[PDB]
Amino acid sequence: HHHHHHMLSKQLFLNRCKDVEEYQKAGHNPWPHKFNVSITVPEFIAKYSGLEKSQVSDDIVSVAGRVLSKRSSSSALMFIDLHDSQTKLQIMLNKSAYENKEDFVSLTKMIYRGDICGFTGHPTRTKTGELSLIPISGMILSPCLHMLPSMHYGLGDQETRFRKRYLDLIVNPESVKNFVLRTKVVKAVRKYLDDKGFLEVETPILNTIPGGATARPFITHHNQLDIQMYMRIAPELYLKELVVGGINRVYEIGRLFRNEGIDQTHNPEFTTCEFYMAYADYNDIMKMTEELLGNMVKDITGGSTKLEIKFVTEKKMVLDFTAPFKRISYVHALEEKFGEKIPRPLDGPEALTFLKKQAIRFNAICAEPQTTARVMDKLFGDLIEVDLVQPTFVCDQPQLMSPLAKYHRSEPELTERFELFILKREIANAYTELNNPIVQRSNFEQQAKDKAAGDDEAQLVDEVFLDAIEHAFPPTGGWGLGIDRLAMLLADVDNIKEVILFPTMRPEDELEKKAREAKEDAMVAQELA
Amino acid sequence: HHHHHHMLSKQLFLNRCKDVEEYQKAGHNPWPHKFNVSITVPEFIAKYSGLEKSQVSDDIVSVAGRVLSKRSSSSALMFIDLHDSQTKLQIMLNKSAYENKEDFVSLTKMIYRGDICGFTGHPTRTKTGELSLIPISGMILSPCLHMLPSMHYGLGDQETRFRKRYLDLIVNPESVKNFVLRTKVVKAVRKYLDDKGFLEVETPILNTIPGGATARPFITHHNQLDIQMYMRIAPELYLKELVVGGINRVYEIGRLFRNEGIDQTHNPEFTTCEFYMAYADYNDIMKMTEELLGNMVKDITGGSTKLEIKFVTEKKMVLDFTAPFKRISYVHALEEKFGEKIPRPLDGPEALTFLKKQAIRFNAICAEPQTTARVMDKLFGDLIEVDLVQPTFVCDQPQLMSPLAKYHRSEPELTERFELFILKREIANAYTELNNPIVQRSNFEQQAKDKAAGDDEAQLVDEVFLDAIEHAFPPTGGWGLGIDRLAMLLADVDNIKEVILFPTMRPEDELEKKAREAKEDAMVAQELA
Ligand SMILES: NCCCC[C@H](N)C(=O)OP(=O)(O)OC[C@H]1O[C@@H](n2cnc3c(N)ncnc32)[C@H](O)[C@@H]1O
Ligand SMILES: NCCCC[C@H](N)C(=O)OP(=O)(O)OC[C@H]1O[C@@H](n2cnc3c(N)ncnc32)[C@H](O)[C@@H]1O
Repeated sequence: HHHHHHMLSKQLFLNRCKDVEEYQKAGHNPWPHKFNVSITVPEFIAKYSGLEKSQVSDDIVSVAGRVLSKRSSSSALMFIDLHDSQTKLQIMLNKSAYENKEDFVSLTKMIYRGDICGFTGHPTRTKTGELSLIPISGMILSPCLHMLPSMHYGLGDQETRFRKRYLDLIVNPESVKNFVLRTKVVKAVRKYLDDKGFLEVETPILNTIPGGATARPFITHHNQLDIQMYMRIAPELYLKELVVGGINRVYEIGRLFRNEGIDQTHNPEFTTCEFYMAYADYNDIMKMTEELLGNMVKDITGGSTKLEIKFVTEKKMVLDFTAPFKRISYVHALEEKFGEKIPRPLDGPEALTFLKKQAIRFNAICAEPQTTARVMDKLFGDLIEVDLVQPTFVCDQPQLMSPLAKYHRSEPELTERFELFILKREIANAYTELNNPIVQRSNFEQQAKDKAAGDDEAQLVDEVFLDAIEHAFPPTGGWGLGIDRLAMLLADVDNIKEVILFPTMRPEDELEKKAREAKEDAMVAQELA
Repeated sequence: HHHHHHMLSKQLFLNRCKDVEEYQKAGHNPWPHKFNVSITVPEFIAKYSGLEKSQVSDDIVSVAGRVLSKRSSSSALMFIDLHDSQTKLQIMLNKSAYENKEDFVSLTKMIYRGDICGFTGHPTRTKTGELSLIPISGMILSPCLHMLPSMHYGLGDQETRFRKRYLDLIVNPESVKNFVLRTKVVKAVRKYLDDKGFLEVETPILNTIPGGATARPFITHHNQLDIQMYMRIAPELYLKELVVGGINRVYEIGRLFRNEGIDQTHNPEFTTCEFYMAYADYNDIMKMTEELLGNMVKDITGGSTKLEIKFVTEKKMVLDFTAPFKRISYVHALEEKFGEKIPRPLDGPEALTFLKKQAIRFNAICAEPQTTARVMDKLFGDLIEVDLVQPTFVCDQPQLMSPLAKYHRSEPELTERFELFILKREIANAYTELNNPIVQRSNFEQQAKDKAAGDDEAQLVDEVFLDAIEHAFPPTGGWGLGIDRLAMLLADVDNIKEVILFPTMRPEDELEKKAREAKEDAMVAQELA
C-alpha cells in the first residue's frame, strides 16, 4: 500500500472465475449451447397482464434475460428481476414449485447479479400485484465475471459512458430508445424515396480524388496496386455519373469520412443520405424536404409542431415543422443586418476588403487563408446562423462557395441552392445541379486558385466526372441530409455521441486509466466498509 | 503524322462546344434550369399502348430522355428514339404539328445523338404500329459533347466497360437489370430481419484493432488524435458488444474492406450482411438461411429450383434451393475421399506432417507459412470445394480455423459452425457464437501463436471485446452473407464487377490510354472514309 490500484476488481474477477470453475466441476455447464426461449418478456407482459392477483396460468412458458436484482425472503423463496428488451419481469423462485430441489439450492446459490439466465414455468400475478413467472426449472446461460454498475451510472461522465457502450446500454436502458428512433428515421427516408422510384445504390468508399464537398480526407494505401487511395468525402460525383448513365433517380444512405475536429456535432465518420432526381430543381426538393420532415414529425405526435428542451433540465420550447418553412436569402439577410449592401463584384478585391472590415466591425475574423468564401462563411456563421432556430431554408448562396451548384436563373453571382437550418445547425444541403461541363471545369479552375491560396479544403478537378457530364447530364436536383443530426433533433439531444453507438474516442491515457479504476474500487472499498 | 493520336475526337469535342456556343448566341439556352416531365415513358407505354394505328389522343403530355437515334424522311418529318428508364419511345417531329416553326427548324437541326431532350405533345400510334409522341413544342435539355458509342459496345473488353460505367449503362442498358436485382436482394434481407424484431445498426468503419475475420487491413491516420486507424475487416465484435448490451437481435448491411487480391470474386471493398440473434444456434440459422434464400428464389420463378448457365453461351443447368439443403461435415467428407482418417490431435505435430504428405499425394501445397489451418484450407479447397455445386452446408470445422466459434457439444476438436457453398463459392458463414471469455482469451493466444508463425492474417486480441463478453454474453447465433456474391448468383454472372457499380480498377497506363484513344479514332476515321 498504497499501490495496487484496481485491487478489489481483480480479486472479484479471479474469485468469479473460481466460482464458475467450481460450478462446472459440480456437474453444471455455465455456458449451455441452446436454450429455447418460447416468449419474450414484452410479449409475456402483453399476453399475461390480464391475470389478477394470486392467479396462476396453466400455461408453461420459457423466458431468458439478464439478472439485475437478486433478493430473497427466505431460503425457500427468492425474487429475481430479469431484464429482456429493456423490460423487467420478476421471477419468483419458490422451492415448493421447483421440480429439482438440488438444482434449486445450487442454482439459487450460484446466481450472481449480471448473469444471463433462463427460466421455464407458469405465468402469474402475486398478491403484491407484481407480474411474475414461477419456474419449474431454470439455468444459468452465461455468468457475469465482473461487477455491474448500479442503475444509473456515469450519467454525468460522458467518457466512461461512450467508452463502454455495452455497459451503458444495460445501466441506462432509456438510451436504447435513441438508437431505435435513429433506425426509424433511416427507414422512413428509404420508404419516402423507394415509393418515388428511387434506386438505392452503393458507390465506392475508396477513391483516388476526394470530391463532392469541402473537407480533408483520410489517406490509405492499396498493396497489390501499390497506390494511395482516399476515403470518400461525399458520394456526389458517382451518383451524378449514375444519373448520366440513365438512372433518373438514385440515392445512397452511407458513411462519409472527414479528417477534422471532434465535438458535439462532428464525428470523423458520419452517416448521410444523398439523392439525385432528374428533371427536378431545388424548389421541388424544398417541398420534398418539408413533406418528409413534416411527416416524420407528425408520425410521433401527430401535429407538425414538436415540443423541445430550453442548463440541464426540462424547460419547454416548440419547433414549427409546418409547411411551408421560412425562406431567407444568403446575401439579403446578410445585407439587412449590415446596413451597407455589398459591392457588385463579389469575387473582386474591393468586396474582399469590405468583408474584411465589416468583419472587425462585428468581431468576426477568419483563420488563414482569409479568402472571400471563408470570410463570408465566418460572417454568416457568427452573425445570422445564431438566430436560425425554427426550420429555415437559407437559399441562393454565391458561386464562390458553390462549385457544384447551377447558376441562378434570375440573380447574378448567385446559385440555385439552399441549406436547411434547424436549432442553429445545418441539417440538409441541396442544389439545382450544375450540368454545364464548361462552367464546371472553370469552377474546378476556380477551386485550384483557392487551394493555391493556402486552403487545402477545396475541390480538385475530377477528369472522369468531367467526361461523364460532358456526355450530357440531365437537369437534376440534388439533396444531402445528415442522418446523425436529424436523429439528434428528433431524439432531443445536443450531443452527437448520443445517437452514435460507438463514437470515436481519444484512447485513454495510463493516467486516466489508473484514475478510473482507482475510483471504481474507491467506491467498492467504501461499500465493503 | 503519324502522331496526334486522338485527333478526330478532340476535333469533334471542340466543334460541339462551338455548336452549343452558336446555339446560345442564337437565343437558345442549351441547359434549361427546369423542364416539367408530366409522365415517364414506362408510364407512357402503360397508359397509351391501347391506342390503335393512326389514332391520336387528345391528351397533352411531356416526356424527356436521351436521344439515341435521329432519322428523317424529309425536312418536315423527323423521327427520334428517346430513351428513358432503359425504355424506348419514338418522337415523331412533324412540322405541321409543331407550333413554333422557326424553333422547329432550329431544334431539328441542332439535335445531336446523345442529347438530353424534352418534348410536349399528343400520344399516338402510327400506321407503322410504332407508339409515339407528336410534339407541339420541344427543347434541348443537355447537349452531348462527345460521340456516344453504338449499341452495343465493349461487350468483350471488360476494362472500358467498368472504367466508364456511365457509358456502359447507356450502351448496355440490360446491365441495369443486374443492379436493380441487387437492391431487391438487400431489401429482401432487411425485410426478413425487420419482421423478426432485428434492429438495423451502424458500427464504426474506423478501428484501432482489426478483428472479426481473417484478412489484412487498410491503414489510415487521424490528424487531431495523431493516431493510426484501420478500416474494418468485419463488424462482428461491435455487434456482439451490442448483444451484450441487451439488444437481443441486431444486424448490419455494410461495407467491409480487405487489402487483398482482385479477381472475379474479390473486390477490395465489398458489402456483407451480418446479424446476431440471442438464444439461437447454428441449426436455427441453417433453417433461416434455407427459408430466406428459398423464398428469394421463389419470388423470381416461383419454384425453388433455379435455371442457370453451363464457354460464353447459353447451356442450361439447375440449382436446387429446396429445403433442406445438403449437409456435409468438414472432416468427414475430407476423410472419406482420403482413405485414411486423421490422427486425433489435430493441433499436434503428427497430424501436421500427415496433412503435409496427403498434400503432396494430391498435389495441394501451401504458401508459407504452412500452418495446420492453412494446409487444411488448401486441402479442403483443392479437393472437395470443387464439387460443391448445389447449395451445401459445410459444417463442424475444427477450432484452429474458428477462434470465434463455440465448442461443439458432441464432437471433440470441432466447432458449431457452417459455411454455405453455392457454385463452388462461399456465400455465407455462420456460428454458434463463443460466449466463454476464458476460452476466447486462450483462442486469441492461439492466434498470436500463428501470427508469430509468419501468418499476418490472424486475429489480434481485443481487450475491450473481452471485457464486454466477460460481462456475460448470451448464447447467440451469428450469420454473415456476401451480398455481392448472392447478387452474382441471382443475376447469373461469373464476374463480381457485373454487380458492383464502380469496381476498383488498376489506373490505366499512358500506353493503355494512348492505345484505347487511338482505337477510338481508328474506327472513327474508318467510318469517315
Ligand atoms: N447536390 C447536393 C449535394 C449536397 C450534399 C453535399 N455533397 C454535402 O456533402 O454537403 P455537406 O454539408 O458536406 O453534408 C451535408 C450534411 O451532412 C451533415 N454533416 C456534415 N458534416 C458532418 C459531421 N462531421 N458529422 C455529422 N454530420 C455531418 C450536415 O448535417 C450537412 O447538412
Ligand atoms: N459469427 C458469424 C460471423 C460470420 C461472418 C464473419 N465475420 C465473416 O466475415 O466471414 P467472411 O468469410 O470473412 O465473410 C463472409 C462472406 O463474405 C463474402 N466475402 C468475403 N470476402 C469477400 C470479397 N473479397 N469480396 C466479396 N465478398 C466477399 C463471402 O461470400 C463470405 O461468405
